[PDB]
Amino acid sequence: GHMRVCACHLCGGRQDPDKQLMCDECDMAFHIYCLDPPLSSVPSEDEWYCPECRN
Ligand SMILES: [Zn+2]
Ligand SMILES: [Zn+2]
Repeated sequence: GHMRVCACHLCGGRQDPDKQLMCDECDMAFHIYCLDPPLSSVPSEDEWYCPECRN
């Protein structure tokens, strides 16, 4: 298989993969700290929808 780049949609960085969430609709990655407002911790739950897709 191939590796996806998964850069943060907001900042363009790949740092702190442990602090990134992937949107289960649009498949884009986000740092929790790049969201406006930021999420404080990576939720233990494996489902997540970005601000665009949740609405
Ligand atoms: Zn970011
Ligand atoms: Zn999304």
